[PDB]
Amino acid sequence: SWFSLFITVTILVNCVCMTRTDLPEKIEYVFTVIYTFEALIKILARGDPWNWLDFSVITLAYVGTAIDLRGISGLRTFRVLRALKTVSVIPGLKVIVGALIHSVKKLADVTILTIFCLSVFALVGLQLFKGNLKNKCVKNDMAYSSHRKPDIYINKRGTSDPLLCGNGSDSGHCPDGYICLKTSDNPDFNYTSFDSFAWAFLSLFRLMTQDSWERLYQQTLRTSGKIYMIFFVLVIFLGSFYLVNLILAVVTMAYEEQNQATWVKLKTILFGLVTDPFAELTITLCIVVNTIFMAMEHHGMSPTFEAMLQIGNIVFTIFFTAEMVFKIIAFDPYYYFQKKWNIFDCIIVTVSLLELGVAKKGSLSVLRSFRLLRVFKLAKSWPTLNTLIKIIGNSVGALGNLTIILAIIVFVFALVGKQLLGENYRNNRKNISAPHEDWPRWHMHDFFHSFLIVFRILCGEWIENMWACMEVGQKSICLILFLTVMVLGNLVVLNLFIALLLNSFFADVGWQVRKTCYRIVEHSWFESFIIFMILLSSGSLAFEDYYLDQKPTVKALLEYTDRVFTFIFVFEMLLKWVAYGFKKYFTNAWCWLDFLIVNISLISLTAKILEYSEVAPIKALRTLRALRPLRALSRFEGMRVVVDALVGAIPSIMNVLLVCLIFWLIFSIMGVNLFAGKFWRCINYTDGEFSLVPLSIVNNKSDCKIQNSTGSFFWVNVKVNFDNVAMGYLALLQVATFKGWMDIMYAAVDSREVNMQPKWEDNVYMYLYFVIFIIFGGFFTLNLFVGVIIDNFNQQKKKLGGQDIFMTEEQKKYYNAMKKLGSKKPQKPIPRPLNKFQGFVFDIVTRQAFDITIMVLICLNMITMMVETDDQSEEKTKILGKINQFFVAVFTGECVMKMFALRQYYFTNGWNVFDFIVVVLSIASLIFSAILKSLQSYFSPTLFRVIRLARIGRILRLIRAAKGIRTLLFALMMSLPALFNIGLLLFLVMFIYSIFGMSSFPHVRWEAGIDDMFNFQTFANSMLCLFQITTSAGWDGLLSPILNTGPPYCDPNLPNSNGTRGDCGSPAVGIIFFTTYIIISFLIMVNMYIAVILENFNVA
Ligand SMILES: CCCCCCCC/C=C\CCCCCCCC(=O)OC[C@H](COP(=O)(O)OCC[N+](C)(C)C)OC(=O)CCCCCCC/C=C\CCCCCCCC
Ligand SMILES: CCCCCCCCCCCCCCCCCCOC[C@@H](O)COP(=O)(O)OCC[N+](C)(C)C
Ligand SMILES: *[C@@H]1O[C@H](CO)[C@@H](O[C@@H]2O[C@H](CO)[C@@H](O)[C@H](O)[C@H]2NC(C)=O)[C@H](O)[C@H]1NC(C)=O
Ligand SMILES: COc1cc(NC(=O)c2ccc(-c3ccc(Cl)cc3)o2)cc(OC)c1
Repeated sequence: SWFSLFITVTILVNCVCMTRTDLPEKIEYVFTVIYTFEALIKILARGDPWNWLDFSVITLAYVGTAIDLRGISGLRTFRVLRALKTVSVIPGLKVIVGALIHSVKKLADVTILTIFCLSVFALVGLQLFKGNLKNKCVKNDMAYSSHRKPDIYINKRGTSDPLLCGNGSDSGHCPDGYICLKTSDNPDFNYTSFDSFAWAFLSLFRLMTQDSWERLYQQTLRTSGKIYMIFFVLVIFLGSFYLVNLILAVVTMAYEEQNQATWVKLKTILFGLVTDPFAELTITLCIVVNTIFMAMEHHGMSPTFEAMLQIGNIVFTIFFTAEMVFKIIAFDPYYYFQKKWNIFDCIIVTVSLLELGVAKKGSLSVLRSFRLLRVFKLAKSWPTLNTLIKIIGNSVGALGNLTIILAIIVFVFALVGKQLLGENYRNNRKNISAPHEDWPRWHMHDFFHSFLIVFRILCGEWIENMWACMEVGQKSICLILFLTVMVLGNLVVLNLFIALLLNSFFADVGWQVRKTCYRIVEHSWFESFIIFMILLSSGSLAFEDYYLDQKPTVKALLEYTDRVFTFIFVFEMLLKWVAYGFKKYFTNAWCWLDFLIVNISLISLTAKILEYSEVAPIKALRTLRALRPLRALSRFEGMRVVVDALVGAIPSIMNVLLVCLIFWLIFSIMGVNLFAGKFWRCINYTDGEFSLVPLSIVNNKSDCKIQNSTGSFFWVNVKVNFDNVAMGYLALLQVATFKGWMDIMYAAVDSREVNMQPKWEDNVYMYLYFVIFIIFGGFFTLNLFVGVIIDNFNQQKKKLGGQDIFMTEEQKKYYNAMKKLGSKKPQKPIPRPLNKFQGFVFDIVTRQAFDITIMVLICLNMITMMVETDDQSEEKTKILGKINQFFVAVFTGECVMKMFALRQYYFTNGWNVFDFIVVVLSIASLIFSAILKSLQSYFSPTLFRVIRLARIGRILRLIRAAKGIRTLLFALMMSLPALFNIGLLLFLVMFIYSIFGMSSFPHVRWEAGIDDMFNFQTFANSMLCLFQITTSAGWDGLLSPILNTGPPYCDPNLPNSNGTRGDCGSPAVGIIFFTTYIIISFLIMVNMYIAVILENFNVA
């Protein structure tokens, strides 16, 4: 076995060699002699595509190793790729890797479709928004070469970016003395644009993955107008929502297919050994009370309060120690230390005694939260927490290999990134650094920050760091590295998620008037009238905006209308009372809701007729009018079905919600132990701009008091902090949703002891807190959540006899009919024309060569539209227009050729009539541009842009060729009807929350997420923000201004205002508004995914 020893030591030293990742170059050359030593032996002894590569690696390493006058650090890459030998060494990873390539082989159809949609939407965005991202708010001149004194801009408040502008009515206006001019450079670093097919394709690829897409949304709306939100509604839905669902499906059957194929002491000991059950109940109560005590500490604790916590902690620790000692003297330590749980209990308690021994205030705070680990002891009676434990265990058990390969991928990518881009970050660190700072917060100088960049990429935030690296280094390596990490890591993480999901979870006179009233209430016209009344009453709410006071007549109009509606609904309730009868009416679960709404309306009306309309309880019931639209769900059956589906799934959601609250309680208690009271800073607030005061001045809260000479210093705190367990839940929500977590991370790593100014990255290893939090509390908790939703949905489906929920019976028959549509293969080829002349065109067009050459011509035209760019030339546009005329002539010729041969059967097939619409639309666009160009009325140039959108139909003609694309879009159009009902529910919720925001949040300071275009002063502005946060994008930015409660941010003393007497939004209402909305929207989107994915299986 000496040969075995030889091979098992050389691979070990080789793997250890690259684990040397640190910067110092103290000992690297000695390893070359071992390389040469092991190289010689293998060939002389003379006793796979990868193995051939392996032979080559030793030769190329020897070539690299001979004379090293110049090093570009490339030589390191060949040895970092040597590490992948260990992948083949362990038996497990081989089959898992083979399965991974297998999923990629089946991703081919989705990839083609995704690229096609991205190209189509990139072309649309290029046509519509070319050069829009070049406008800026430019100072005008007092008084003349082509270039005056350079164009001085204005910064958007709270940022260093120049202000964006537009000449449109709903685009965005500069302040007094500024004009909207098209500048020469683009917003971010001149990389975010629609000025070319490449830039637009990058922007649409960013949109598809929703990585900071809110910035693009706001910029293009600020530069083009609010009406262009229809673009993002289409892109987010079609691009993001669908193609990810296609990926999620394809990974499912690909993976699912793989596993489917496969003396005195004795009497005392005996008494101790026998234990009453009522002995463990006390254990449970002490555990619960101990966690309740630990969840009660905060920042401003009184000395008696901390004393209470200390005495409680000592009482509990000794009690568990007593339980331990009794239990060891009950059994024998041989049999006692066999059980899987008792050893856990022992290690936990002993750590607590060790801490009692070494008790310093701040000594191992993380280990202080080690006694939180006994909360999992309540798993023998809580089945769901037990399933969570089994999930976490399967993550390193039956599915250890996937975690191992994920770790290898992260390690290799981080190390290669360091070796390649490391120096470039440090030397050119000055352009990627913050205005007042000296380093970027995310770089690759050392291994740890490189790993952080890779982890953040895996979390879905890759494009900003890509901009930074492209600014600091060489663009090519940046593209390759960031895109490869994104795709490969996301693939591996998604595969791991699905793998965990599958195996774990799935292993007289009054009587006659009563009768007539019953006739009235069930008459169809009455129902239609009532529905119309609900629609009008709901729509009238969308007019009580910020400017309603400035409009005097419509205010009284809405007054009289709401009075007549509330009288109408009182009358309607009386008819239902007199017809249906009291007992049934109060046992309906819908009439109860309508009755409550009309109660609120009536109380508000009487209290307003009376002079009690400003007392707060009535003023708070006036805000509850936003619930009026909740009367529609009982009317339209689709929303009724969707609501029933949600209610049927609510109970299990409650259980898993409790489990996640417990787990996040553990993490939040740890966070309070680590961070509480440490996020306070001092800022130089002058006018909408603050700057972290340098440590050369204060370093203290006391000094911030003395150096308050200019009256601009403020000892403020981070708005979402870790001072309580409740605030800790908000912080964990922001971190797990990946929105707003940046500021939390920054304040955490900058933290120090209490009452001193934060210092740059003084706690760089507190990043590990958030890494662990994501890995466990986000990943596995979402795993458990999704698993229970899937199981519950399966239960609902079987309960109704295996049918499809979310669909009305009319939509059901539509479903069966359109399914029958998709499977009718034969068509009885049309007759052959008798006339020789009529015949000639028939047998020339019917042959496949004509179709093929027309497809090639369509691809050529797509290429000709790909080369369009902003600010190209006069000549380029002239030639491109001539070629466009050539193509439109060719396609009108093909249309007239087919139409004359196929006389009546031409329109029978849908693709030919669709082609007819495309060609007639192209002719119409051409002639319309010709007439409406400067020869006649000169409307805005933006009209030309939308007219020239008619050529995209020629590109969409290619869908007829791709069979896989034609089947996936078939799956879409079959899944559409259920998505209609779910979207109706989502729109209803969005409307209700829009009304709530338009009443609750319209007087706030313009800040991070709220400005003159995205605020709650108007129904359109509210709907923009609510659509933006439907995907949770940037909800931190809108919540931030509402959390404000005074100076220096808000002004609580504003005479002009009638609400809070200032800006000073309401934090309590603010939290409930946004936090609830994201969960409901998330809960809805899961059902939408489930609706989409099941249709995919039936297609397959
Ligand atoms: C928040 C959200 C707000 C609202 C957002 C808007 C939602 C828009 C939603 C959807 C729009 C597109 C959905 C319809 C797509 C229709 C494609 C289509 O219906 O074709 C497929 C059929 C298949 O037939 P098969 O024989 O292959 O059977 C397939 C064999 N099996 C049974 C195995 C599958 O073909 C046929 O029925 C031939 C007859 C039809 C001929 C004209 C139909 C095509 C016209 C336009 C399609 C363009 C779609 C563009 C999508 C976006 C691209 C960027
Ligand atoms: C299978 C069964 C499992 C079910 C488990 C359910 C059991 C739930 C039991 C919950 C128990 C609740 C315990 C709560 C403890 C009481 C809550 C603890 O109260 C302590 C505070 O009120 C003391 O406040 P101070 O008055 O000291 O305030 C400061 C003092 N100065 C500074 C003003 C002078
Ligand atoms: C520095 O001085 C300014 C003004 O002298 C202080 O600003 C006051 O802040 C308090 C609340 O902390 C408000 O009630 C006052 O209305 C503010 N005054 C003015 C004029 O704006 C600020 O608090 C001081 N900062 C520190 C750290 O001492
Ligand atoms: C039905 O509502 C929709 C959802 C989406 N989905 C997304 O884009 C997305 C990504 C991540 C999250 C997301 C993550 C966490 C929480 Cl708590 C909430 C949401 O949503 C898309 C839609 O198209 C209109 C509609």
